[PDB]
Amino acid sequence: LEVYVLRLGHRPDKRISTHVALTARAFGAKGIYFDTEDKSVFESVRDVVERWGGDFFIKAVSWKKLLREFDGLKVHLTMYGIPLPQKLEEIKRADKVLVVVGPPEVYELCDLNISIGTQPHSEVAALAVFLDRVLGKVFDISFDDAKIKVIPSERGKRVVS
Amino acid sequence: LEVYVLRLGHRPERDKRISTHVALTARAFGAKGIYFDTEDKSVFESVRDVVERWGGDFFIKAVSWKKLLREFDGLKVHLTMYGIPLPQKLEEIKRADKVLVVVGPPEVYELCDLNISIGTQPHSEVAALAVFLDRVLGKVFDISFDDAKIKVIPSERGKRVVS
Repeated sequence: LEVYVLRLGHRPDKRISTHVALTARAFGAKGIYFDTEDKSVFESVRDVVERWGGDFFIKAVSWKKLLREFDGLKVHLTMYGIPLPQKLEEIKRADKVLVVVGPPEVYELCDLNISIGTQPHSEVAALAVFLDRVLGKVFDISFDDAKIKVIPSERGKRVVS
Repeated sequence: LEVYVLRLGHRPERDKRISTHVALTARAFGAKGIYFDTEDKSVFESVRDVVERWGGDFFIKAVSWKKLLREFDGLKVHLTMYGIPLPQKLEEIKRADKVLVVVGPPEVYELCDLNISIGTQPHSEVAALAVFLDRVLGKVFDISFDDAKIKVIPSERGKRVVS
């Protein structure tokens, strides 16, 4: 099961968008699609892939085009949607998932509209929980490519280069 | 298990959106309230507006961060990528009765009882917070306020709301 993120609606939003993309990466996503660059965010994210490893991508595309040709299950994280645990078994059954995080037709074009509780909060939080429950990787993730690794400790900041 | 957040390092010129995200995540996922090492009247009004309308008694208040740590009556948990993976400390955390989780000065690492990582890659303090509260409290899908002026009713394709 491969997961991809669609980031709709960014507007120069520079710090939340990088947060979304680095969350996507940290949590097991293969890459992230944007409905507009913005070269600040693209660089920030490309810097981390280089220092910290792997081949997570980030690229601008036509968001409606992407939603229309993918190619696997399409999921929209929205406060107004169906709680995740109700659809999880069906989401896990997919081979490829496009998860969309923010436009009326997004609700129509996506296969499922899913909520991470029904309170207002963060698309960064919504995504963190989705990918944690869906991929189960955040704790096991590492990259052999990496030039900076963390080794966990009780109260230090231990890094390998 | 009641959980408080302490948000360190907010810069009014910069951090308004993320700090609002952090606070609202604290509330959505079951934390009792959040402390900031500085007001920021503007972020506080956003949060308070949300509590007024969406319900409950989640607070936001400014403190001196050192004083609050030094005199927090419970387990102080600091969320950092340099920390011990939450799975190894999770039962210890859950056994406590009050938890202060710290989201971002080196003395923090010495002042907190535990330093905890949500994975060892750089991501987001909102994401770290989200996953922490979801695993620790397990409340995000069960949380609702009967006293609320506004409530969402989940739908397959729509935006439905009781007011």
